[PDB]
Order: sequence, then C-alpha cells, then structure tokens
Amino acid sequence: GSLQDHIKVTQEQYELYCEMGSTFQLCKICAENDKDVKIEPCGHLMCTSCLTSWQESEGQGCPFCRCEIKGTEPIVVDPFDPR
Ligand SMILES: [Zn+2]
Ligand SMILES: [Zn+2]
Repeated sequence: GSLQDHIKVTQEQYELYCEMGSTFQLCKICAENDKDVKIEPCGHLMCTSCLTSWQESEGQGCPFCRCEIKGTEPIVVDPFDPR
C-alpha cells in the first residue's frame, strides 16, 4: 500500500543501514594508529608510534602536555563499532 513510494532501487536505497557513530579508537597525535600505550602514572593514552618518536626527541613528559612519564603499559581498547 502506502509504503510503496514510487522510487526504484536503481543503485540501492537501503544501503543506509550503517550508523557511523563515535570512533573510540585512534591516537590523536597521528590519527592513523590507536591507543597502544598508556603512560604511567599520567594516564595518557596514545600509540607507541608517536611516543617512541617523542622519546627519540627526549621524552620530557607526554608529547601533548609533557606531564609525568615513569612507566608505560599496553592498552588495546574495545572497537565495538568504530565505523
Ligand atoms: Zn599516534
Ligand atoms: Zn601525561
């Protein structure tokens, strides 16, 4: 009945089934890598890709804020839907 609008699935009408929400992934410094390393006891999150580079430039604190770097641990966050 009335749900049949006069259109056609020429290419595709129902392709719009993607949400595209919030990407919980990614490192702010590079945007390509994700939060792989957590700087302790700072609690800052980024990828070792950026962090090593910064320490190769003397790791005078996190690359952003330059706050306390003592230790580092791996992260690996949950993707869920990074689409
Ligand atoms: Zn990065
Ligand atoms: Zn920090």
